[PDB]
Amino acid sequence: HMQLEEIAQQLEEIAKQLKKIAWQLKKIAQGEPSAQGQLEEIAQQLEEIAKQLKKIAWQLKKIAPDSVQLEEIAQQLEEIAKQLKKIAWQLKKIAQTSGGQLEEIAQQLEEIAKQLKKIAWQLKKIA
Repeated sequence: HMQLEEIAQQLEEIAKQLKKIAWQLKKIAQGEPSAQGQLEEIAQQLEEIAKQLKKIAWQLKKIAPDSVQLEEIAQQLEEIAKQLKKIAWQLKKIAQTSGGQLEEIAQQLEEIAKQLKKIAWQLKKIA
């Protein structure tokens, strides 16, 4: 039950990161008339994702188990990583006035997607 505790802790940290990024995106949207709506939607999406990650972390904390549950979990993380990649790409397109910050945020999101995919894989290896 060691890395599962560790995995859940990493997931809690990532949820916090996603909340901070959602706030950042709202602030950017205040100063971008041409994409504000889109950015606000994305921030909402991110806040919802943070909630799901918190839920998942909770579940991991309890199971730390059954190869069944863990399998179902690492599946969800792969889907969330895909969603984050899509968000990173839309932020990339939006970036193309103050869009350097948007590029950096998308980069953070793609790295978070990578960390999530790796966590899914370490889960499946645990399973």
